[PDB]
Amino acid sequence: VEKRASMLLFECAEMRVSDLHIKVYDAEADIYIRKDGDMELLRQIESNTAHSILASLYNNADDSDATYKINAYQAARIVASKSRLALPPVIQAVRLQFNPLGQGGRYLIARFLYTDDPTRFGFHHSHAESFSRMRNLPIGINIISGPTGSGKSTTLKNLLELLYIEKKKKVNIISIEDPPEYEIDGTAQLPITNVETEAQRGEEYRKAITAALRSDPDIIMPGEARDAEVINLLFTAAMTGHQVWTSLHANNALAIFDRLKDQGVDEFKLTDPELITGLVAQRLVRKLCAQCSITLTEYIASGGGISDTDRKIISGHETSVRFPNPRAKKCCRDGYNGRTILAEVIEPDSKLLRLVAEGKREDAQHYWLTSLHGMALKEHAWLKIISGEICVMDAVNKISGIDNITEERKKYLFSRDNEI
Amino acid sequence: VEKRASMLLFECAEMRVSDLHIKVYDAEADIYIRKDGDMELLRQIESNTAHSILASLYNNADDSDATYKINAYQAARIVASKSRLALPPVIQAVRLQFNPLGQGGRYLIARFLYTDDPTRFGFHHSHAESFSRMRNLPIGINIISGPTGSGKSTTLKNLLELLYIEKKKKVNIISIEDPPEYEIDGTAQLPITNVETEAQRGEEYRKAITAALRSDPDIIMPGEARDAEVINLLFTAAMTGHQVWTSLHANNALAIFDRLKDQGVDEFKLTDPELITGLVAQRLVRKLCAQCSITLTEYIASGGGISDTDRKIISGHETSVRFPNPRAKKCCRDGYNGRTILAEVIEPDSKLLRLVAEGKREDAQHYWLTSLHGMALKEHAWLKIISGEICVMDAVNKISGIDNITEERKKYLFSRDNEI
Ligand SMILES: Nc1ncnc2c1ncn2[C@@H]1O[C@H](COP(=O)(O)OP(=O)(O)O)[C@@H](O)[C@H]1O
Ligand SMILES: Nc1ncnc2c1ncn2[C@@H]1O[C@H](COP(=O)(O)OP(=O)(O)O)[C@@H](O)[C@H]1O
Ligand SMILES: [Mg+2]
Ligand SMILES: [Mg+2]
Ligand SMILES: [Zn+2]
Ligand SMILES: [Zn+2]
Repeated sequence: VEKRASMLLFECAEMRVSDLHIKVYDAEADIYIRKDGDMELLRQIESNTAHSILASLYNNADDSDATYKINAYQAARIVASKSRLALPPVIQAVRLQFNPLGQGGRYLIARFLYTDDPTRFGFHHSHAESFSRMRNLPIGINIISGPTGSGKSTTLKNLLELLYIEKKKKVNIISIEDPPEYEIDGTAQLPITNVETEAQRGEEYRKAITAALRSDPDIIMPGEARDAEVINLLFTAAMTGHQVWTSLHANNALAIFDRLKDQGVDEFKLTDPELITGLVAQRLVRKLCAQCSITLTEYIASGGGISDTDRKIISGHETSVRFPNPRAKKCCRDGYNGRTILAEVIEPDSKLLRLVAEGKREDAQHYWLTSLHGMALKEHAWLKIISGEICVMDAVNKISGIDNITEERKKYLFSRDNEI
Repeated sequence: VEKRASMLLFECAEMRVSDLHIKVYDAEADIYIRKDGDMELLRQIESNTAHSILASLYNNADDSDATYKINAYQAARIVASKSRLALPPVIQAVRLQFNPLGQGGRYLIARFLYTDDPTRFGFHHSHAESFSRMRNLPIGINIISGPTGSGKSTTLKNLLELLYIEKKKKVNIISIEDPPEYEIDGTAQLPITNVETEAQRGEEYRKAITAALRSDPDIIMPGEARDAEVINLLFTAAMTGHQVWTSLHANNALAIFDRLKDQGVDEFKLTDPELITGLVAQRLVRKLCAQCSITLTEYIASGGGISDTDRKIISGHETSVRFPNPRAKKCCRDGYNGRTILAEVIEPDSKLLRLVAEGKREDAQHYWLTSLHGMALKEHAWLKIISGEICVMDAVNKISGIDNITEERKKYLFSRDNEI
């Protein structure tokens, strides 16, 4: 049934969910949507209809042949206005993955791609100053780290839009992205055209990187650093006299070096402070509605209670924190509004990189937090909890270790933010 | 349309731009030129005409077959008086790169090659004395480092012209260059003739290097050190009893060793101070017009303002600095005249190389700046800012870290230059 798939994709585009999960059991099938990170239950339908939608989704993709069969792992992709019937204009590509599930069941996951105040998107002012400092530098490599849900592409787009204006259009910027999802002024995104099979995608990505290096690159923005060859090419370009802005998957701002050593980057490449200009780690959390703004007493009287760690976090400022209001008001659909970025930005020095390269993780963290006046993800999350922008539960679900901050550090951060 | 291409190349030769960029969108195409490093907007035309010029440029190259197709990365080269119709005599070769850009768009970059007081080309007198000292030495390897825009080939040409006169024509000099772009007296440039495909160019370069080594080389000037095999051959020739002058791509004068270790040079080759005779890092900046010479007060009254870091740099000498005059006077076309070299020259010792090999970057830099009386790029840029030759904005765009110089170092440099 193509009509059911059309309405399902229309609903997914209208509510702007990220990924769509369909689990088909022997009796009934469940539909889940990943909207703003959290997963919600959309609908529950019969198994035969869901099997029909899954077959229609697989048959309409660009992976024709290797027909739809149960108990098989199958990957596919649907391109808008290119793959048979048309798609909503907000969606460019849908990546489909089919997994077996039990006996007589299926598991489909569709990852949608969307076409889609400039100074701060929830950043701290220290992060903005650090961003300006790294934008002023003409030579170096910058790595943006975080999960797939965080706003890395938007951050890079905004940084390059600011940098193009700041340079008075006297510099050339070249970006390499396999999907040209975000339009950036004066950047000339280079797509990957002859992708062919999935195994040949990396070779064409390397070819695009080398072609961009044979150009006048100056500033380079690859979409993602995935394998060792692309990272080696980027590090070679960084020691040549080019500026590189890249995205990486990592758990921490200081854990970027672990990923680079996993890929194969040598120690003398990571030792230079002039090369590795900046490291950014990002997470996205939900912003509480500023109009409802119920307090801790109202949340306790309504129902529910906080745990011991949440109480320990709250204990510094009781009345300053706010909690979500599930009253279904007209101002907020669910009370969670949009989303904010919690981030940490590090500008390395010689001593910090020497401490990192020697394996002294605790010493390097102490040097960054004390001598360099740094701020981690947990401290920014605690500050946003105290300010009342976000809830404690979402922060402790996204970031761990908020309760481990000492009282002296909390007082120092509060005094530093109140003085400025 | 071949006529439009002919006038475009005539304009590019007449204004002597370095590279030419053409970006073709769905509606209109933009033409950019890289003149004196900065990029300027030449013209805006329609998409069909620009596509016609791009097709005519690709078809007239030496890469016939593999016809001009959209969404494909294509490399080509045009040789003057050899590739079908003739070219201006000032241009030898034009390297063409074609990249996809969006849907129904293209991106062409053409890199022109040109045919093209002897003691200083903007150098400091310490750099001239160091150059004389390295020219007097009969055995060693010298590496010139910098970006592709800096004047490395001209510096090597001038150094070899001075050295041939200083040696009273009692020595043999052999140079290896793939383009024989610069004519040097008594040097006998060896070109690469049977280049065939682009992948076979390195093998013929190695063959030319080995043929030059089978000659009486004495002093050798390869065009560029690109791969590990050529660098290994040059290091083998340096330990044999030959003098090597080479060009390398690097970010810093002391960062040459990082590139050499990346290529595969062992530690005992880099430890010897008698082998690595000198290291030079070069940048090119724009020279302010000496006739207009407006001050800081005139620049402030005309419009615009300097930032906090620029004010911190200026604060030592307010009236000594000068700013560009955009009055469109008859003496200067744009107020930026020609270009000057900001460079750093290091003559290594045993202790400095031992500190570099042990990974002590800060200790090696301190030893070079204090014990060896060295001068970095930032200090030379600051001295040229104070003298009034160049503007602070161009220097801070080209070189970072000018504001990090301490007041004691600034006073020491000013007193040292005023005493001599
Ligand atoms: N303040 C915000 N900052 C970043 N992203 C936001 C923000 N608010 C909403 N979003 C949404 O987060 C989503 C994910 O960001 P994205 O640019 O796609 O990064 P990534 O490529 O790593 O997934 C975006 O679609 C964006 O619309
Ligand atoms: N004082 C100067 N020193 C060096 N180059 C200069 C100077 N003034 C103008 N130029 C120009 O800089 C351009 C680049 O120098 P070049 O010899 O080509 O080095 P490279 O081979 O690394 O590009 C030259 O074409 C030269 O005409
Ligand atoms: Mg992304
Ligand atoms: Mg050269
Ligand atoms: Zn509300
Ligand atoms: Zn003038």
